[PDB]
Amino acid sequence: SLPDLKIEKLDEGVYVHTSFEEVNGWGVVPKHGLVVLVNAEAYLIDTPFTAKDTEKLVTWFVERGYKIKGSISSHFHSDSTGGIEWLNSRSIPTYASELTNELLKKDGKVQATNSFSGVNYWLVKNKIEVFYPGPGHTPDNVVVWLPERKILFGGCFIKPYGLGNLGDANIEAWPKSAKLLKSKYGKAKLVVPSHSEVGDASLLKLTLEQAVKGLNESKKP
Ligand SMILES: [Zn+2]
Ligand SMILES: [Zn+2]
Repeated sequence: SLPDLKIEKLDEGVYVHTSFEEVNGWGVVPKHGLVVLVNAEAYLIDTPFTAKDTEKLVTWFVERGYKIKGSISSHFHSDSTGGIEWLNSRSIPTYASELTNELLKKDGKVQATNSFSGVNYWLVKNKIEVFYPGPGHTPDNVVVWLPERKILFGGCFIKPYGLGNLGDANIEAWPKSAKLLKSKYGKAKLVVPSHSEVGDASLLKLTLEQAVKGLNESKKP
């Protein structure tokens, strides 16, 4: 019996949703995403794991008078995408990069209904930006930047104390990608990782340090 979905205000117009999965060897691990409010419209930044929690999340906001306009998933793993099918069934627009949609299909999963490509993509002009730093945690990982509040949702790319699951990682590229991200978002006020506490821009430096070490470990026997 997993802990309940949490929904907590992070800043004006920005909520963190936390859902939970059992990870063998690690206990119950939180997954953080966002909900971003633009006027009367809400956007899910990552879905919870399940259709059920995705519904709870949508219903919490719709009951309060917001209209769910879209979700964007930061990478293909289930902790970002598990609710896509349910959203698609409710005709709620779902977004992922072209590469994320490829890796969803390869993994045997339901795709987002809308895709995009390129280093920079506006989900909502001047409000919600998607940036591709390069491969790291996965080949497709993107981050989401909220310019007005200087909030960066780093997803499973931001890994200040350890890299986590390396199964789908590109460890050769992660340090370059992390250097690029650090160079680009140094004025972030809040940096939101998937699997640890909210911090500030220092999480970009710590992620780079972890990526560098990870690549070194990979070259041992
Ligand atoms: Zn992942
Ligand atoms: Zn993850």
